[PDB]
Amino acid sequence: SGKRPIVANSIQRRGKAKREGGVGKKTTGISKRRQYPNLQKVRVRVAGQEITFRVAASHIPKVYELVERAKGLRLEGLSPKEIKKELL
RNA sequence: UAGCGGGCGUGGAUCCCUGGAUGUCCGAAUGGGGGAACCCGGCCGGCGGGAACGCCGGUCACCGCGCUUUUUGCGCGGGGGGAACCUGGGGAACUGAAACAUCUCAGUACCCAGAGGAGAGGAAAGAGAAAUCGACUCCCUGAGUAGCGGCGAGCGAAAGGGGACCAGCCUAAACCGUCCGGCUUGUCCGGGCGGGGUCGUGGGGCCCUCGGCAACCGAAUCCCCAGCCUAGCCGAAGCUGUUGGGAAGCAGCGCCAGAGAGGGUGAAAGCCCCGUAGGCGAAAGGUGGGGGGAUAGGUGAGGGUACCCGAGUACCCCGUGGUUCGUGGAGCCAUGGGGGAAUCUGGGCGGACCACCGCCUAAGGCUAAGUACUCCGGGUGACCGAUAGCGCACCAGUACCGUGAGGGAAA
RNA sequence: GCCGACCCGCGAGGGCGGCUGGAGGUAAGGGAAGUGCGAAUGCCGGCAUGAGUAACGAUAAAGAGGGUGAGAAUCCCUCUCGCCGUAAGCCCAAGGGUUCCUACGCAAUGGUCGUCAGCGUAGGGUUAGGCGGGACCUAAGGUGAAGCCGAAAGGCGUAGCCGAA
RNA sequence: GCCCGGCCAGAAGCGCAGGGUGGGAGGUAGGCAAAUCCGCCUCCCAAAAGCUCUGCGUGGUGGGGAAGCCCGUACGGGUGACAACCCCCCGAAGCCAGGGAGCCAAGAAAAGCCUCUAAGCACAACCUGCGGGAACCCGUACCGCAAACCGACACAGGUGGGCGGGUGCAAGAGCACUCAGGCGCGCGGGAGAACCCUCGCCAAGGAACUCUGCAAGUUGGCCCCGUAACUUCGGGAGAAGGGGUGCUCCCUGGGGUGAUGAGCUCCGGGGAGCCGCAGUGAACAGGCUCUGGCGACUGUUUACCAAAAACACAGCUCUCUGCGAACUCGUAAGAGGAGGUAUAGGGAGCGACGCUUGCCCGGUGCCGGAAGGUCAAGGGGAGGGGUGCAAGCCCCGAACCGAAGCCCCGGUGAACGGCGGCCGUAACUAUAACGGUCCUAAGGUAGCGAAAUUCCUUGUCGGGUAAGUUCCGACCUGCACGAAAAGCGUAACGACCGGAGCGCUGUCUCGGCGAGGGACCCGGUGAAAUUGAACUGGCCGUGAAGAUGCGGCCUACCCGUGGCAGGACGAAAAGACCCCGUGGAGCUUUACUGCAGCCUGGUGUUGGCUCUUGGUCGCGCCUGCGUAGGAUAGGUGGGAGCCUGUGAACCCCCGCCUCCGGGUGGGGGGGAGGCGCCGGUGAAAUACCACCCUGGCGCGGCUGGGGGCCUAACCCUCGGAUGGGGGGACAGCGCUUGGC
RNA sequence: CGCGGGGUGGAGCAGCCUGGUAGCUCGUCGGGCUCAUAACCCGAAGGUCGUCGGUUCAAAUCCGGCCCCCGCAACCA
Ligand SMILES: [Mg+2]
Ligand SMILES: [Mg+2]
Ligand SMILES: [Mg+2]
Ligand SMILES: [Mg+2]
Ligand SMILES: [Mg+2]
Ligand SMILES: [Mg+2]
Ligand SMILES: [Mg+2]
Ligand SMILES: [Mg+2]
Ligand SMILES: [Mg+2]
Ligand SMILES: [Mg+2]
Ligand SMILES: [Mg+2]
Ligand SMILES: [Mg+2]
Ligand SMILES: [Mg+2]
Ligand SMILES: [Mg+2]
Ligand SMILES: [Mg+2]
Ligand SMILES: [Mg+2]
Ligand SMILES: [Mg+2]
Ligand SMILES: [Mg+2]
Ligand SMILES: [Mg+2]
Ligand SMILES: [Mg+2]
Ligand SMILES: [Mg+2]
Ligand SMILES: [Mg+2]
Ligand SMILES: [Mg+2]
Ligand SMILES: [Mg+2]
Ligand SMILES: [Mg+2]
Ligand SMILES: [Mg+2]
Ligand SMILES: [Mg+2]
Ligand SMILES: [Mg+2]
Ligand SMILES: [Mg+2]
Ligand SMILES: [Mg+2]
Ligand SMILES: [Mg+2]
Ligand SMILES: [Mg+2]
Ligand SMILES: [Mg+2]
Ligand SMILES: [Mg+2]
Ligand SMILES: [Mg+2]
Ligand SMILES: [Mg+2]
Ligand SMILES: [Mg+2]
Ligand SMILES: [Mg+2]
Ligand SMILES: [Mg+2]
Ligand SMILES: [Mg+2]
Ligand SMILES: [Mg+2]
Ligand SMILES: [Mg+2]
Ligand SMILES: [Mg+2]
Ligand SMILES: [Mg+2]
Ligand SMILES: [Mg+2]
Ligand SMILES: [Mg+2]
Ligand SMILES: [Mg+2]
Ligand SMILES: [Mg+2]
Ligand SMILES: [Mg+2]
Ligand SMILES: [Mg+2]
Ligand SMILES: [Mg+2]
Ligand SMILES: [Mg+2]
Ligand SMILES: [Mg+2]
Ligand SMILES: [Mg+2]
Ligand SMILES: [Mg+2]
Ligand SMILES: [Mg+2]
Ligand SMILES: [Mg+2]
Ligand SMILES: [Mg+2]
Ligand SMILES: [Mg+2]
Ligand SMILES: [Mg+2]
Ligand SMILES: [Mg+2]
Ligand SMILES: [Mg+2]
Ligand SMILES: [Mg+2]
Ligand SMILES: [Mg+2]
Ligand SMILES: [Mg+2]
Ligand SMILES: [Mg+2]
Ligand SMILES: [Mg+2]
Ligand SMILES: [Mg+2]
Ligand SMILES: [Mg+2]
Ligand SMILES: [Mg+2]
Ligand SMILES: [Mg+2]
Ligand SMILES: [Mg+2]
Ligand SMILES: [Mg+2]
Ligand SMILES: [Mg+2]
Ligand SMILES: [Mg+2]
Ligand SMILES: [Mg+2]
Ligand SMILES: [Mg+2]
Ligand SMILES: [Mg+2]
Ligand SMILES: [Mg+2]
Ligand SMILES: [Mg+2]
Ligand SMILES: [Mg+2]
Ligand SMILES: [Mg+2]
Ligand SMILES: [Mg+2]
Ligand SMILES: [Mg+2]
Ligand SMILES: [Mg+2]
Ligand SMILES: [Mg+2]
Ligand SMILES: [Mg+2]
Ligand SMILES: [Mg+2]
Ligand SMILES: [Mg+2]
Ligand SMILES: [Mg+2]
Ligand SMILES: [Mg+2]
Ligand SMILES: [Mg+2]
Ligand SMILES: [Mg+2]
Ligand SMILES: [Mg+2]
Ligand SMILES: [Mg+2]
Ligand SMILES: [Mg+2]
Ligand SMILES: [Mg+2]
Ligand SMILES: [Mg+2]
Ligand SMILES: [Mg+2]
Ligand SMILES: [Mg+2]
Ligand SMILES: [Mg+2]
Ligand SMILES: [Mg+2]
Ligand SMILES: [Mg+2]
Ligand SMILES: [Mg+2]
Ligand SMILES: [Mg+2]
Ligand SMILES: [Mg+2]
Ligand SMILES: [Mg+2]
Ligand SMILES: [Mg+2]
Ligand SMILES: [Mg+2]
Ligand SMILES: [Mg+2]
Ligand SMILES: [Mg+2]
Ligand SMILES: [Mg+2]
Ligand SMILES: [Mg+2]
Ligand SMILES: [Mg+2]
Ligand SMILES: [Mg+2]
Ligand SMILES: [Mg+2]
Ligand SMILES: [Mg+2]
Ligand SMILES: [Mg+2]
Ligand SMILES: [Mg+2]
Ligand SMILES: [Mg+2]
Ligand SMILES: [Mg+2]
Ligand SMILES: [Mg+2]
Ligand SMILES: [Mg+2]
Ligand SMILES: [Mg+2]
Ligand SMILES: [Mg+2]
Ligand SMILES: [Mg+2]
Ligand SMILES: [Mg+2]
Ligand SMILES: [Mg+2]
Ligand SMILES: [Mg+2]
Ligand SMILES: [Mg+2]
Ligand SMILES: [Mg+2]
Ligand SMILES: [Mg+2]
Ligand SMILES: [Mg+2]
Ligand SMILES: [Mg+2]
Ligand SMILES: [Mg+2]
Ligand SMILES: [Mg+2]
Ligand SMILES: [Mg+2]
Ligand SMILES: [Mg+2]
Ligand SMILES: [Mg+2]
Ligand SMILES: [Mg+2]
Ligand SMILES: [Mg+2]
Ligand SMILES: [Mg+2]
Ligand SMILES: [Mg+2]
Ligand SMILES: [Mg+2]
Ligand SMILES: [Mg+2]
Ligand SMILES: [Mg+2]
Ligand SMILES: [Mg+2]
Ligand SMILES: [Mg+2]
Ligand SMILES: [Mg+2]
Ligand SMILES: [Mg+2]
Ligand SMILES: [Mg+2]
Ligand SMILES: [Mg+2]
Ligand SMILES: [Mg+2]
Ligand SMILES: [Mg+2]
Ligand SMILES: [Mg+2]
Ligand SMILES: [Mg+2]
Ligand SMILES: [Mg+2]
Ligand SMILES: [Mg+2]
Ligand SMILES: [Mg+2]
Ligand SMILES: [Mg+2]
Ligand SMILES: [Mg+2]
Ligand SMILES: [Mg+2]
Ligand SMILES: [Mg+2]
Ligand SMILES: [Mg+2]
Ligand SMILES: [Mg+2]
Ligand SMILES: [Mg+2]
Ligand SMILES: [Mg+2]
Ligand SMILES: [Mg+2]
Ligand SMILES: [Mg+2]
Ligand SMILES: [Mg+2]
Ligand SMILES: [Mg+2]
Ligand SMILES: [Mg+2]
Ligand SMILES: [Mg+2]
Ligand SMILES: [Mg+2]
Ligand SMILES: [Mg+2]
Ligand SMILES: [Mg+2]
Ligand SMILES: [Mg+2]
Ligand SMILES: [Mg+2]
Ligand SMILES: [Mg+2]
Ligand SMILES: [Mg+2]
Ligand SMILES: [Mg+2]
Ligand SMILES: [Mg+2]
Ligand SMILES: [Mg+2]
Ligand SMILES: [Mg+2]
Ligand SMILES: [Mg+2]
Ligand SMILES: [Mg+2]
Ligand SMILES: [Mg+2]
Ligand SMILES: [Mg+2]
Ligand SMILES: [Mg+2]
Ligand SMILES: [Mg+2]
Ligand SMILES: [Mg+2]
Ligand SMILES: [Mg+2]
Ligand SMILES: [Mg+2]
Ligand SMILES: [Mg+2]
Ligand SMILES: [Mg+2]
Ligand SMILES: [Mg+2]
Ligand SMILES: [Mg+2]
Ligand SMILES: [Mg+2]
Ligand SMILES: [Mg+2]
Ligand SMILES: [Mg+2]
Ligand SMILES: [Mg+2]
Ligand SMILES: [Mg+2]
Ligand SMILES: [Mg+2]
Ligand SMILES: [Mg+2]
Ligand SMILES: [Mg+2]
Ligand SMILES: [Mg+2]
Ligand SMILES: [Mg+2]
Ligand SMILES: [Mg+2]
Ligand SMILES: [Mg+2]
Ligand SMILES: [Mg+2]
Ligand SMILES: [Mg+2]
Ligand SMILES: [Mg+2]
Ligand SMILES: [Mg+2]
Ligand SMILES: [Mg+2]
Ligand SMILES: [Mg+2]
Ligand SMILES: [Mg+2]
Ligand SMILES: [Mg+2]
Ligand SMILES: [Mg+2]
Ligand SMILES: [Mg+2]
Ligand SMILES: [Mg+2]
Ligand SMILES: [Mg+2]
Ligand SMILES: [Mg+2]
Ligand SMILES: [Mg+2]
Ligand SMILES: [Mg+2]
Ligand SMILES: [Mg+2]
Ligand SMILES: [Mg+2]
Ligand SMILES: [Mg+2]
Ligand SMILES: [Mg+2]
Ligand SMILES: [Mg+2]
Ligand SMILES: [Mg+2]
Ligand SMILES: [Mg+2]
Ligand SMILES: [Mg+2]
Ligand SMILES: [Mg+2]
Ligand SMILES: [Mg+2]
Ligand SMILES: [Mg+2]
Ligand SMILES: [Mg+2]
Ligand SMILES: [Mg+2]
Ligand SMILES: [Mg+2]
Ligand SMILES: [Mg+2]
Ligand SMILES: [Mg+2]
Ligand SMILES: [Mg+2]
Ligand SMILES: [Mg+2]
Ligand SMILES: [Mg+2]
Ligand SMILES: [Mg+2]
Ligand SMILES: [Mg+2]
Ligand SMILES: [Mg+2]
Ligand SMILES: [Mg+2]
Ligand SMILES: [Mg+2]
Ligand SMILES: [Mg+2]
Ligand SMILES: [Mg+2]
Ligand SMILES: [Mg+2]
Ligand SMILES: [Mg+2]
Ligand SMILES: [Mg+2]
Ligand SMILES: [Mg+2]
Ligand SMILES: [Mg+2]
Ligand SMILES: [Mg+2]
Ligand SMILES: [Mg+2]
Ligand SMILES: [Mg+2]
Ligand SMILES: [Mg+2]
Ligand SMILES: [Mg+2]
Ligand SMILES: [Mg+2]
Ligand SMILES: [Mg+2]
Ligand SMILES: [Mg+2]
Ligand SMILES: [Mg+2]
Ligand SMILES: [Mg+2]
Ligand SMILES: [Mg+2]
Ligand SMILES: [Mg+2]
Ligand SMILES: [Mg+2]
Ligand SMILES: [Mg+2]
Ligand SMILES: [Mg+2]
Ligand SMILES: [Mg+2]
Ligand SMILES: [Mg+2]
Ligand SMILES: [Mg+2]
Ligand SMILES: [Mg+2]
Ligand SMILES: [Mg+2]
Ligand SMILES: [Mg+2]
Ligand SMILES: [Mg+2]
Ligand SMILES: [Mg+2]
Ligand SMILES: [Mg+2]
Ligand SMILES: [Mg+2]
Ligand SMILES: [Mg+2]
Ligand SMILES: [Mg+2]
Ligand SMILES: [Mg+2]
């Protein structure tokens, strides 16, 4: 999948194989395929309870930056789901 | 739709239009189950002697959002369908290349998600050579041009010009006030609300000097009206003879015409009937900027300081998509992976790259009109006339065939 | 539309006359096309040939009297004969869906006939606290809060729920 | 005497027959303890009854109740009884039912039910009994082995469970006949031709038939006698070959029920007779033997032409896999493997069992190999280029460092596979144990052999027959056997294929007669493929080369009915063969190109500590052994003097390198020199100093490799975890690089 | 096409490093020992160390061009 602040989905874009020179010519052989986002689990505490974020490495910090603003946010009550949701 | 058998209507029925009422059961189907149209319940209330049974009324699915002191709840919303049109996510092959693999068919068929009477796009980090144009969309042209291409098959733009339409806006950030939480009291750390602000003649913030504004703009938001729509109404002018089963034909004389469209009437009718020309009409519902009113908004000039101007973004590299561009000298737009800034002496672009000269302000969002379609209503055809025309003129998506998806007549 | 021995044209056709038909037709001159059929094992429909031919669906088998009736080898009744009898009898389940019973009826259906029928028309008929099933239980399996996964559609799946010969 | 019938249900109670069950006391650390229940430990008692549950019988009482006759469409109503309603016997696979024994392949769940306690409650609630009351929804016709369901149809097909009587036969659900009940299959009537179907019989012969004894026939059940090779000792065996079987009377043995018996009933043994052609008098009802091949065997298969020698099989070997297993499906989550753990699981081959399974590792595969060679991105950056006045920006790019793979070095055959050619020789002839030579990775071993393999071929010899392209036995010039695509054998088994013999036969010589169902005639109903049109003959020619249709000649009144099948190049299917098309599809591989998959370097996720080592830049300090000349002078240059005060020529102890001669640098000290000399002289020359090369060491910056430790990401796991344990910066996953 | 390292006696090869060494092995000849044959031992003949130029006192050794061979990688309208 892709979920989280990352935004990033999984783009399907083809890889095309070539034999050649480039300074004599260059020919081909092509087909479809998909690239994935570097998703990664990210644990973090925030208030009570743990909480996790299947997110790309490219936005891992954004999570900790996101927890920073959460501390200043008056929040509580058992709700791991609602935590994450309220965490924007 | 006649028959048996009974009724109603000028105290104005049937009928037409508008609004309301009732609407078993299934179906997004929503109390639960389920082999759709069936079965079984919780809670509150009612009925039957009514505890046991049964019926009746109300209520109870799930998800999102905002509250709610949390709990339990309350409120707003969603769900499914739609002929084609629209956007997006995925996305073939036959075929063409007279084989075939790049390429083609094609981002087509189709699958999926979503939107609406439209959808999309849209206020330049644009175009590209004029120191020029000034959102977007659609038509003509430019143009089969530029160019792409096993430079094969074949594909194929844009600027500009002629037209349709015409509209422009809101934010984020600095900065000020407030509330809540935090510490190590600071124009402080975070969060919510309001004020402030919104741009390329670069703008804004904060300071100093002048109106300390009446004014002038003004809606895409409201409200009133015209108008139109969903029933209707008025509407000119001909008689005699004659043949005929039947006059509208034939013969004589006559009239109307803003009406001599058409249909019907036993045959061929301007004047027989319904109409036609031209006029009139709504208690009720829908529509309504075309006109009018109102509000929401919105606006000046210098000087100073260097506070702010959208980040894993720009930018570079790797792998790709889009474009006329098939790796090509390959920019530009987009982005899966890696490295990774600055805030206007800042950044992007004008086809590698560098200098010069110019253009434009990315990383937030909204916007009517011109455009597409035809389930539905009307009008018209050098359109068919029952083997035609929709598959169906008719009791047809039926009969019948198939486990099913599905096929599908005749009349 | 049917007919002609007639007229005109080289011909494709045109015209005339007679009969049928019963409500439309469209000169000269021009315009536009779904415009001419004998063959496509063409398409649809009708009708022929084979032909009064093959066949009438198990070689378990018939006969007679009486009755009904427009009509009887075929319907009813009686007697005689034959056939099945781990069935060719009897009772459940599934599937079928009024074929059940009563009366009336023979156009069609019945491979002949038909007065008969599983056929036509009308009327009636299916009664449960104890049978079966549900207001009980679970199986495979299905579904599926929670959870996990997937471009979308969706896949996996705990509790629960559904599911019986 | 014949014929008809001589029962059904039933609460309590009673009785017969079974099912289930230990009782009491104490202790308790388990049943995610809450328990007085369960479990576990201990003691005592009876060890059986008691208790509980079911079946069967009985049981107040209720129900039913035949033949025959009269009336009768149907259908029953009476008669018809006041009906009788009892005894014995056989006896289930069903009941008592969770009965019993043995066996291995080890045989659902949940609720009801009972018990225990929690919350809670105890004015409740729960249990037993009694009274009064309450008890909804759906199905319910009819068909249902078939005319009502599935097959387009009143279709000779298909469709799961139960009852399914009597008699006879070894027994039975078999076969024959028959109850109850049901039916005579929805066209008939005649005829008694050919021909076809189904059936019976046949003189003499008896496989001569034929590809083949195809088919048919022979035999059949039960009892007794009797029975070979071979064998894995189970078999072969129903071997083979024979005898008996009916009825009658007499004598007689055993079991069951009852009572030890009468009767009933089951199983027999002995003797004497009787009749027929024939006694399991009809119907179920093996013909037999020898000998090869193949496959061990039961089993499986091409629904609709193949049932086999094919598949499978128990078993043998190879190989993968240490568990989050390998492998399989899935994009993933996951699932299978397996709730299994190397005596397990996956893949492959061979295919009971017996005796065996030889040589070749050169190529191919797979396995091992810290060297080396080649190699991608990436690192590096000598050097080069574009542009600008410039600081810069941009680009190209060598050396060197980079993984799998490939090369290379080995191993490996129950891994793919392979397992020779020529010439000569033994006082007959023939042959060749022996030899020569060429090539190979190695040259086919055992055993088998004109074979399910043998082309020549009907090889040759023997056997069998009168006669044998087949069959068996044997030779071996094996076109073209051969050892787990196993080799050679093997008892038993086979709707397997080959050869023979006995018995018996219409297979035949060789046909005949008879029966029924059709064909034929009459009445009723009434198709089909096919069809250019037809007024459709023979011969000999002719013609696209095979004429009813052309020519010549011959022949032939018109129309049919039953038959035959030579022609109409008959009907059917736009040839399945062949070719063609720059057709199609399935399959193969060291065809091409790709994709999945897997391997792999870099990098993100990715962190802490420490040791070691390399590249490179910089700074410091060092090593450098040819003449003469005075040196045994790393390269070069200035340079007369100058340097030793940053204190001279120069004396003892330590570190390091080594060409063993010495260089050089650390701890205390001496005292003013060192070298130079055009002389001398070498390519160029000696003070000191400076830069520089060859390699080394120390310090620092950028940067790469390797080892160990750690934990906190990440993965696994643990009766909740904010956590403990395990792995661990690996793995997994994103992007990218090469390879298979 | 670029990159990498080779040529030395009759044959194979060290020495190249970093300058003062041409060696080894078999082969050929003589001799020693021997049934024979090798083994062993002694001695010996034989190389501008590819070519032409270059630095050097002195190289095959360091340098430049080139001849030829071997190998590496790439391309092939
Ligand atoms: Mg993903
Ligand atoms: Mg991203
Ligand atoms: Mg994309
Ligand atoms: Mg690629
Ligand atoms: Mg290619
Ligand atoms: Mg993490
Ligand atoms: Mg964690
Ligand atoms: Mg990061
Ligand atoms: Mg990053
Ligand atoms: Mg970030
Ligand atoms: Mg809470
Ligand atoms: Mg909330
Ligand atoms: Mg009416
Ligand atoms: Mg009145
Ligand atoms: Mg009225
Ligand atoms: Mg109502
Ligand atoms: Mg609701
Ligand atoms: Mg239902
Ligand atoms: Mg009452
Ligand atoms: Mg009540
Ligand atoms: Mg109700
Ligand atoms: Mg949701
Ligand atoms: Mg609010
Ligand atoms: Mg609350
Ligand atoms: Mg709370
Ligand atoms: Mg609402
Ligand atoms: Mg519609
Ligand atoms: Mg084309
Ligand atoms: Mg073509
Ligand atoms: Mg082709
Ligand atoms: Mg395209
Ligand atoms: Mg598109
Ligand atoms: Mg959606
Ligand atoms: Mg919508
Ligand atoms: Mg709208
Ligand atoms: Mg658009
Ligand atoms: Mg210019
Ligand atoms: Mg312009
Ligand atoms: Mg502008
Ligand atoms: Mg546009
Ligand atoms: Mg348009
Ligand atoms: Mg236009
Ligand atoms: Mg060209
Ligand atoms: Mg071409
Ligand atoms: Mg327009
Ligand atoms: Mg217009
Ligand atoms: Mg607080
Ligand atoms: Mg803050
Ligand atoms: Mg406006
Ligand atoms: Mg109206
Ligand atoms: Mg008027
Ligand atoms: Mg008058
Ligand atoms: Mg008139
Ligand atoms: Mg007239
Ligand atoms: Mg007229
Ligand atoms: Mg007219
Ligand atoms: Mg008219
Ligand atoms: Mg008007
Ligand atoms: Mg009106
Ligand atoms: Mg009103
Ligand atoms: Mg309306
Ligand atoms: Mg309207
Ligand atoms: Mg107005
Ligand atoms: Mg105002
Ligand atoms: Mg930032
Ligand atoms: Mg920022
Ligand atoms: Mg971003
Ligand atoms: Mg790359
Ligand atoms: Mg190209
Ligand atoms: Mg392209
Ligand atoms: Mg090009
Ligand atoms: Mg550029
Ligand atoms: Mg990116
Ligand atoms: Mg900057
Ligand atoms: Mg850009
Ligand atoms: Mg530009
Ligand atoms: Mg470039
Ligand atoms: Mg621009
Ligand atoms: Mg933003
Ligand atoms: Mg019609
Ligand atoms: Mg239609
Ligand atoms: Mg049609
Ligand atoms: Mg219609
Ligand atoms: Mg209807
Ligand atoms: Mg209709
Ligand atoms: Mg049709
Ligand atoms: Mg005439
Ligand atoms: Mg005439
Ligand atoms: Mg003419
Ligand atoms: Mg006309
Ligand atoms: Mg014309
Ligand atoms: Mg046409
Ligand atoms: Mg034709
Ligand atoms: Mg028709
Ligand atoms: Mg018709
Ligand atoms: Mg006809
Ligand atoms: Mg006929
Ligand atoms: Mg006849
Ligand atoms: Mg018939
Ligand atoms: Mg028939
Ligand atoms: Mg009579
Ligand atoms: Mg009559
Ligand atoms: Mg009959
Ligand atoms: Mg049976
Ligand atoms: Mg039925
Ligand atoms: Mg039915
Ligand atoms: Mg009839
Ligand atoms: Mg009839
Ligand atoms: Mg009929
Ligand atoms: Mg029939
Ligand atoms: Mg009759
Ligand atoms: Mg009658
Ligand atoms: Mg009735
Ligand atoms: Mg049942
Ligand atoms: Mg109830
Ligand atoms: Mg996608
Ligand atoms: Mg799961
Ligand atoms: Mg799960
Ligand atoms: Mg009797
Ligand atoms: Mg214990
Ligand atoms: Mg417990
Ligand atoms: Mg305890
Ligand atoms: Mg107790
Ligand atoms: Mg005791
Ligand atoms: Mg007792
Ligand atoms: Mg007792
Ligand atoms: Mg009981
Ligand atoms: Mg009786
Ligand atoms: Mg009587
Ligand atoms: Mg009578
Ligand atoms: Mg009676
Ligand atoms: Mg009596
Ligand atoms: Mg007695
Ligand atoms: Mg038994
Ligand atoms: Mg039992
Ligand atoms: Mg038991
Ligand atoms: Mg068990
Ligand atoms: Mg108990
Ligand atoms: Mg209490
Ligand atoms: Mg009841
Ligand atoms: Mg109920
Ligand atoms: Mg129901
Ligand atoms: Mg019933
Ligand atoms: Mg049957
Ligand atoms: Mg059957
Ligand atoms: Mg039936
Ligand atoms: Mg039926
Ligand atoms: Mg029948
Ligand atoms: Mg059949
Ligand atoms: Mg069936
Ligand atoms: Mg069944
Ligand atoms: Mg009986
Ligand atoms: Mg028997
Ligand atoms: Mg028997
Ligand atoms: Mg017996
Ligand atoms: Mg018997
Ligand atoms: Mg039968
Ligand atoms: Mg007759
Ligand atoms: Mg006869
Ligand atoms: Mg006869
Ligand atoms: Mg027979
Ligand atoms: Mg006989
Ligand atoms: Mg004989
Ligand atoms: Mg023969
Ligand atoms: Mg045969
Ligand atoms: Mg034969
Ligand atoms: Mg025989
Ligand atoms: Mg014997
Ligand atoms: Mg013997
Ligand atoms: Mg034994
Ligand atoms: Mg035997
Ligand atoms: Mg004997
Ligand atoms: Mg007898
Ligand atoms: Mg005895
Ligand atoms: Mg017997
Ligand atoms: Mg017999
Ligand atoms: Mg037998
Ligand atoms: Mg037999
Ligand atoms: Mg015999
Ligand atoms: Mg014998
Ligand atoms: Mg054989
Ligand atoms: Mg065997
Ligand atoms: Mg076997
Ligand atoms: Mg067996
Ligand atoms: Mg068997
Ligand atoms: Mg088949
Ligand atoms: Mg056959
Ligand atoms: Mg068989
Ligand atoms: Mg076989
Ligand atoms: Mg098979
Ligand atoms: Mg074995
Ligand atoms: Mg393996
Ligand atoms: Mg593991
Ligand atoms: Mg584990
Ligand atoms: Mg398991
Ligand atoms: Mg196992
Ligand atoms: Mg051997
Ligand atoms: Mg050997
Ligand atoms: Mg090998
Ligand atoms: Mg080897
Ligand atoms: Mg292999
Ligand atoms: Mg190496
Ligand atoms: Mg350089
Ligand atoms: Mg240069
Ligand atoms: Mg730059
Ligand atoms: Mg590496
Ligand atoms: Mg190689
Ligand atoms: Mg093997
Ligand atoms: Mg080989
Ligand atoms: Mg053999
Ligand atoms: Mg032989
Ligand atoms: Mg032979
Ligand atoms: Mg064989
Ligand atoms: Mg054979
Ligand atoms: Mg052979
Ligand atoms: Mg030959
Ligand atoms: Mg041959
Ligand atoms: Mg032969
Ligand atoms: Mg032969
Ligand atoms: Mg012979
Ligand atoms: Mg002989
Ligand atoms: Mg031999
Ligand atoms: Mg020979
Ligand atoms: Mg052979
Ligand atoms: Mg052999
Ligand atoms: Mg045996
Ligand atoms: Mg067999
Ligand atoms: Mg004999
Ligand atoms: Mg004869
Ligand atoms: Mg006979
Ligand atoms: Mg006859
Ligand atoms: Mg002749
Ligand atoms: Mg001719
Ligand atoms: Mg001929
Ligand atoms: Mg002629
Ligand atoms: Mg003739
Ligand atoms: Mg005749
Ligand atoms: Mg013939
Ligand atoms: Mg052939
Ligand atoms: Mg052809
Ligand atoms: Mg052709
Ligand atoms: Mg070709
Ligand atoms: Mg061609
Ligand atoms: Mg083709
Ligand atoms: Mg290959
Ligand atoms: Mg290969
Ligand atoms: Mg592919
Ligand atoms: Mg180092
Ligand atoms: Mg010298
Ligand atoms: Mg010297
Ligand atoms: Mg000298
Ligand atoms: Mg010396
Ligand atoms: Mg020295
Ligand atoms: Mg020196
Ligand atoms: Mg001294
Ligand atoms: Mg010391
Ligand atoms: Mg010394
Ligand atoms: Mg010293
Ligand atoms: Mg000292
Ligand atoms: Mg002293
Ligand atoms: Mg001293
Ligand atoms: Mg000199
Ligand atoms: Mg000096
Ligand atoms: Mg100096
Ligand atoms: Mg130098
Ligand atoms: Mg350092
Ligand atoms: Mg655990
Ligand atoms: Mg925590
Ligand atoms: Mg992951
Ligand atoms: Mg391989
Ligand atoms: Mg390989
Ligand atoms: Mg090149
Ligand atoms: Mg070249
Ligand atoms: Mg070259
Ligand atoms: Mg190299
Ligand atoms: Mg020599
Ligand atoms: Mg020798
Ligand atoms: Mg020389
Ligand atoms: Mg020399
Ligand atoms: Mg020379
Ligand atoms: Mg190389
Ligand atoms: Mg090249
Ligand atoms: Mg080449």
